[PDB]
Amino acid sequence: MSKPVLYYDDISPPVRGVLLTVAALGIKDQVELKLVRLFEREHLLEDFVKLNPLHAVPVLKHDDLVLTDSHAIIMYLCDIFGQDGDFSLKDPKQRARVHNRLCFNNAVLFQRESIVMRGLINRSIVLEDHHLKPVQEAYDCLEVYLTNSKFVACDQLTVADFPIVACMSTVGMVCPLSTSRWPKTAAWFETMKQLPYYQQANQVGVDKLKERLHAVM
Amino acid sequence: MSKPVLYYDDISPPVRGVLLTVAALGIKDQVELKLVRLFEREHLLEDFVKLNPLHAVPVLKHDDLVLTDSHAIIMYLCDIFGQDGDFSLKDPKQRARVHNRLCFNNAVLFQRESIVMRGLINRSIVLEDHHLKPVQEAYDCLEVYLTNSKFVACDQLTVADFPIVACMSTVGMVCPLSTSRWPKTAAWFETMKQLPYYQQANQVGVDKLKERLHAVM
Ligand SMILES: O=c1cc(-c2ccc(O)c(O)c2)oc2cc(O)cc(O)c12
Ligand SMILES: O=c1cc(-c2ccc(O)c(O)c2)oc2cc(O)cc(O)c12
Ligand SMILES: N[C@@H](CCC(=O)N[C@@H](CS)C(=O)NCC(=O)O)C(=O)O
Ligand SMILES: N[C@@H](CCC(=O)N[C@@H](CS)C(=O)NCC(=O)O)C(=O)O
Ligand SMILES: [Ca+2]
Ligand SMILES: [Ca+2]
Ligand SMILES: [Ca+2]
Ligand SMILES: [Ca+2]
Ligand SMILES: [Ca+2]
Ligand SMILES: [Ca+2]
Ligand SMILES: [Ca+2]
Ligand SMILES: [Ca+2]
Repeated sequence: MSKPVLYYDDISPPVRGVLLTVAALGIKDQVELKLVRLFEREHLLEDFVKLNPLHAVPVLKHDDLVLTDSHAIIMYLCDIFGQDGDFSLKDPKQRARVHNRLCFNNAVLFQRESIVMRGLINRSIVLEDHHLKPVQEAYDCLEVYLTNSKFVACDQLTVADFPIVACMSTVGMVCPLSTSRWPKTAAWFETMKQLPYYQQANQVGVDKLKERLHAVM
Repeated sequence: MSKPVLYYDDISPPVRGVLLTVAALGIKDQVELKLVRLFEREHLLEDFVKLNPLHAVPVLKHDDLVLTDSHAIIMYLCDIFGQDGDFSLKDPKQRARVHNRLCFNNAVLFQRESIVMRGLINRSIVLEDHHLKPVQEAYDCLEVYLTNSKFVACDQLTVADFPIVACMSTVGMVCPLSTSRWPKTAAWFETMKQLPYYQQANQVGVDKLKERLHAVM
């Protein structure tokens, strides 16, 4: 009878990875949302900093549990809401396959794209090929993964596809996928855009960020 | 009867997080090691790149499972070797608490310290206060965590303490902990250095890196 509370701003790819997960698990009505707007600096308020000293979104509070990383939020939601469904992580090797690709997103893809995007928002940068090489190297890895399995972690859609597509749909606005160069990734990307919950859970926030990018450029 | 194989170089903090975990779980005799030496560029050999397109250590192979992130390796080893022991992740909230701090290491602490250390090794940088501010901000977060619990994830030692101490003992060589400024973290650090397996699993590799740092400086 205790509902997790997701502190969020959907311009954020980490947040949209969680929103995609919530919709895919069918648990929109079980997870309360609390908006923490980055542009208005609500993530720097004293209450939120006390909740998360990293002053970042997303955060999940569930009773006394406070999770402060989208990838930990996603695996936890899988454990308590998805054990007996298509997204289950009950099997140890399947859990590790999915966790391995969550780590790829958190430590590789998201790190490299947020350097580029944050720099454009804050105006540190104004786009040499040097900036996009790390992103393109991450695309190369993703292309290998999607050559060996149909989705990022295995032949079925898993929660690991959601943080990655949230990032891909963001950095794609400055480093677009070439179908000739990354054909498996381009086809996987088109497939994820056809998921019924993609528009509400990811595209809305992507559109907001695109507007901020066109204002800064 | 199938032994996981850890591809490793102990100069790496991610690798040493795993070596600490292996020793703490008491499974040194169950995990085979295969040396992949970074300085000699063994991580760029065709076989290793095929195994891991990120061309990085550590990698764990267990039958057909290939894990390519230390934090995924650590949780998997917990699942298959530590279910009924002091490091167990069977409980969903405990798993999420531990995973949350693994994410902090992978996405915050390790990211910020590897920028500084890689730059010193490759000679991109030669140490303004600008470089160490992100590390000190990560120390500030760690200090909050260790104010609220005795170890990084809860009041017991968990596998999340190991990747973090591996990083702390590395970046500490250029950004040392002040006991007056981060007292809980300094005391936690001294406590981890007293673990019986710390010298072999972490200090050996730290010493090797210290020598490379003094050669480049
Ligand atoms: O750290 C911030 C990060 C971002 C952000 C937004 C979209 C991305 O795809 C991304 O990788 C980062 O947007 C902000 C917007 C703000 O007003 C203040 C901030 O600190 C941030
Ligand atoms: O990427 C590399 C990273 C490192 C490394 C070593 C110690 C650290 O605490 C760290 O954060 C990174 O050492 C290398 C050493 C090499 O010879 C080649 C490399 O690519 C690397
Ligand atoms: N690894 C974290 C990253 C979270 C993160 O960096 N969020 C950004 C937005 S994309 C944020 O809230 N930044 C605000 C700040 O850094 O002050 C996760 O996946 O949750
Ligand atoms: N998030 C990864 C990071 C692994 C990583 O970056 N390893 C470095 C050494 S610390 C490496 O092997 N770098 C070689 C390269 O990038 O070519 C993990 O935790 O396993
Ligand atoms: Ca409601
Ligand atoms: Ca307003
Ligand atoms: Ca309040
Ligand atoms: Ca208050
Ligand atoms: Ca042996
Ligand atoms: Ca040699
Ligand atoms: Ca071979
Ligand atoms: Ca070969």
